Amino acid sequence: EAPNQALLRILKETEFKKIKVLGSGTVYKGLWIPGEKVKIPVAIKATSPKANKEILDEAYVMASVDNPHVCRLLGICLTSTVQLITQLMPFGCLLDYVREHKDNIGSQYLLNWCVQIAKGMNYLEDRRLVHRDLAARNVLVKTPQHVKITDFGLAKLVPIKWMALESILHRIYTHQSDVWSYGVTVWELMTFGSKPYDGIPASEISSILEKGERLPQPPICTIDVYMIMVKCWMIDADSRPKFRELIIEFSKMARDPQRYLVIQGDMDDVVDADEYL
Ligand SMILES: C=CC(=O)Nc1cc2c(Nc3ccc(F)c(Cl)c3)ncnc2cc1OCCCN1CCOCC1
Repeated sequence: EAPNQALLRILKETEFKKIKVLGSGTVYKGLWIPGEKVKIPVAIKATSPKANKEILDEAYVMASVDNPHVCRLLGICLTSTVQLITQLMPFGCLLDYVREHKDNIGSQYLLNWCVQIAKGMNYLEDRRLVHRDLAARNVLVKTPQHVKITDFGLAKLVPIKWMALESILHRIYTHQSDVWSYGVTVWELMTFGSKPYDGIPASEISSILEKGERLPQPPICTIDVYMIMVKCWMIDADSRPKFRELIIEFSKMARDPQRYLVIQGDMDDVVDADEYL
């Protein structure tokens, strides 16, 4: 019942200058220059009424969040096509980043990522927001020490292998069903990008989950870290941990990361979007 007094900035297409392509809708990269004497690295993500109705729903959610660990919208552009202008995350998504750098990611970085994602989801819970699509592919990286949650095409208030059981069976998505997807996300990071339930077809996922089976313990994980992941996968959603508790637990472990993760080897006027307020 709180008024979403967020702001939706409409941006002239002459304000930003595209440079290269990132993904193909198609995601682009460029610089947004607001008369402001400043350059901002951005990511600039045809007639289908539902394609616009969903794209603008994403822009609604991104514009209504503000947190160090949640990607925020800088604005939208209403030209021949609707564009979403967001903060440029130079290192891509965390899934690709954890796969390309398997042999240079240490326990401190892994546990720090778990804390930051739990902080991001804890903010979304403050905003009465259920993500419904938490995964390693949907967490972006601006620096190796700073990640944010993104991709709110599902967010409210199909990815079977990330959903809570109640979601797969009863279409029920709660803040606690995000905790389930969080545990799968941490599993992706602790396995350096392994596909969850690789092989097992999605037709049998809800059946093996009802049999009690979960994802195996990743090799680098002490039982302390894996216990937390297992707790995110209990059938009673209320027994699952809270994001505010996951922050506390993973932060305690980030104070001594080698005790809980056993890993072998432990332009001119440019401003960042996070300094443009
Ligand atoms: C199809 C792939 C793809 O889009 N990647 C990227 C997506 C980004 C993004 N997405 C987005 C999400 C939700 C939104 F609402 C909007 Cl508006 C945008 N936002 C910001 N920065 C991004 C940077 C990306 O790549 C970085 C280059 C690293 N690469 C090359 C070197 O190796 C490592 C990977």
